[PDB]
Amino acid sequence: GMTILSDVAALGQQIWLDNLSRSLVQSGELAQMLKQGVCGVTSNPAIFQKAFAGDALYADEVAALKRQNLSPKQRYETMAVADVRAACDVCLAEHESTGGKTGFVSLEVSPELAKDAQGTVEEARRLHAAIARKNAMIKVPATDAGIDALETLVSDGISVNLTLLFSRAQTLKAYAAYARGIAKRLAAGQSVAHIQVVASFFISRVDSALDATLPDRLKGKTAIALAKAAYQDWEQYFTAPEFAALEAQGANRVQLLWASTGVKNPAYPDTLYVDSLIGHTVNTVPDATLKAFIDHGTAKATLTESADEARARLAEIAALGIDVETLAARLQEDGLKQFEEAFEKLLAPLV
Repeated sequence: GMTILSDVAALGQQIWLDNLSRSLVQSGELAQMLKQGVCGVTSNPAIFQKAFAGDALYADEVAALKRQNLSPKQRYETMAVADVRAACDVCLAEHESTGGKTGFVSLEVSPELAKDAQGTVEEARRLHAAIARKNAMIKVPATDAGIDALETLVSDGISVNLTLLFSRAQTLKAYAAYARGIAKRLAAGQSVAHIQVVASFFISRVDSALDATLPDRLKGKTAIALAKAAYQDWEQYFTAPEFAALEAQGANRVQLLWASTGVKNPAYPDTLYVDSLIGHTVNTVPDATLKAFIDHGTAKATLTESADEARARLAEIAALGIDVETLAARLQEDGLKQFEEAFEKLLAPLV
């Protein structure tokens, strides 16, 4: 039942909605979710492509924007920034209630910038200013250029959702970049207590890539094992003396955020990823997964259970010749291609 969302919050995990649309906000639905256990919102170019194609409330906005001398990208951005502003306004009471720890809405930069650190910084600063809300996160792919950009954006005081993580090594690089940006602010006498960063680590796409060729005892296990090991890495990094010296001065830890948590194989229960990954974390879920979890999910502190088994599974994955770092790079590049495809699909009707 609905109170499962509050049970998960008491275990220290925020549940966010991995969807956004003009009608979700205008209907009052988002505001009602925010009073009842949903604590934030994520978007991406695929989410916007589907919303723009299906939500009747965009039609008048598109017609208005087609009367102006605007590029397709600026028409899209005007639409998306408006949705994000409106959602931020709905989420603001929640965000302020926790001292700025919850109640975020994320907007992703253009996929074409993913390997361009400077261009990413420029666009992220611009979108942060355009939204003009303290509870907006700019969503940046965790390429090497994205991690360069993360350090700069943190040093500029901007909250960031670093996305398309599939690698424990790349996640640790992101933490180090974050810490460098925080240290820069502290050395400049600037505030850090408002800066929030999440590391969005993708789940289902790992199992989708591997399961058809894995031995039986590993099918449907790899993504969860990677996430469990990533969380162990997180505990170790953020409790170490180096980060503790920053946290003592007001820095916030990065938090892991489980994304791609809709189940994609009907051989697995639809609540598998949400149920299995609860532990200072976030899980962003599509509508149908939120539905399923409310109906028949389980709230238990599962993320840290049986870490020994997670390690043994990852050792067997390596024994089989699956290099999870090679896999992560491929999945990140595939995800960027796919987001670019979705973005080009959404731009075409805006010409």
